Amino acid sequence: MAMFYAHALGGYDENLHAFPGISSTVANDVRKYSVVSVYNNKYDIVKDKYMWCYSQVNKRYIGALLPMFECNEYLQIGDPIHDQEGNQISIITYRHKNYYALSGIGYESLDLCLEGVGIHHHVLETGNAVYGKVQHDYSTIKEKAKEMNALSPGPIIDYHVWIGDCICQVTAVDVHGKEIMRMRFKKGAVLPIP
Amino acid sequence: AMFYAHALGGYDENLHAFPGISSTVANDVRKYSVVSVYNNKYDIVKDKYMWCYSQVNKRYIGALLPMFECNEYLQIGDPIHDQEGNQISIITYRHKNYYALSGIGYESLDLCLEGVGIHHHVLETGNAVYGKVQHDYSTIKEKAKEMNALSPGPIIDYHVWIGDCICQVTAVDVHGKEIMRMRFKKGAVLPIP
Repeated sequence: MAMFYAHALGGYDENLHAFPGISSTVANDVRKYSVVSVYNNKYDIVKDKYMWCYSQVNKRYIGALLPMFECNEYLQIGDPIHDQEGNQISIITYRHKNYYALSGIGYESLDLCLEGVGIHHHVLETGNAVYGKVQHDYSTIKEKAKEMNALSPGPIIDYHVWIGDCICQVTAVDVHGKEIMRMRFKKGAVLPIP
Repeated sequence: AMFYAHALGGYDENLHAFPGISSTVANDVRKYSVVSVYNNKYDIVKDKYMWCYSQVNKRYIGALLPMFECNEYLQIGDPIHDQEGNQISIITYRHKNYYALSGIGYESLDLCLEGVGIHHHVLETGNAVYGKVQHDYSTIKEKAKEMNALSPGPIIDYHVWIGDCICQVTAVDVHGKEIMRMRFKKGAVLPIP
């Protein structure tokens, strides 16, 4: 039978499959579920909105956009999540108010070696723009970008994850704050609340 | 609305930039299901995309774009219209009879290329990736075990892996050790130059 261990309960195992918050003997594609069950309750997966979840274990960052389901009850880390036939497919990992992540093989992802670099997570305000390590309104960011355009790029020292209601982005900056890289994931999402 | 091809020397730093295009507008091309080129309508392909990129002035601009199928040969710079006759893009990249529709598309990667290279690969179906290589699953698993011992250095190269059900980008150090990976959960093809 498939086994699932929560990183938050010390369950990371380098020889198992790793997903945000989970080490598992199986690699389940959780994109295909529209409903899940936990204990005696069934819950619907939210359409078109996701949760950016991540764990950091052994100087390794594992982050991804995961499906989430709505549940007004409090569920605890490690509680088994089942499909409609009663097979276990995941465990409870992360929560945002009444939303719970379904961790496994999910949507867009970021994996990082954390040697020599940091990583930071931000809620991106709707209508804000991003440059490098900051968000602000479009006019302020436009002026910020002009100021930094002149700088010569140096090596990346930090990543910044920007989780917005209609787009998710990751930027990387050098020691002067110049933007060295940007990836865009065309999905809206929320971050977990610890 | 103006559209200029990077391949024809049309890059303009003060205009909107997309793979192969500088434009006075930023069109969201995800919304079109039909386009027209000259007097002919073509259907956008569902659930398969084209990774297109241009590199202009030490800046890399790459993205997954919608594409349409057209048996006739279309040339770079030819106008692409919507069904109401408004120009929305220009012909940029092609893969056999698939043509990219460039503008604001799907998942994207923008990079400063000073000090680093970037390389593009067709990911074979069923293959896995580590760092700068693809291979079958078991060989990649052994590759990762070997490389796991090396200490990570600074990123020197990015590798773009374009597959039939997934696209990935890795960043590697001088040994080929994998420093970073991003995954885009879409299938795609690369342009044929």
